Amino acid sequence: SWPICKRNGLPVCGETCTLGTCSTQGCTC
Repeated sequence: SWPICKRNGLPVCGETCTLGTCSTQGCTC
């Protein structure tokens, strides 16, 4: 959910991607 990041559609990643991709491996903006 760019900018916000979400794995299964929930606030679990706790991060904000600014390049169209979460900093982690498994989450989806």
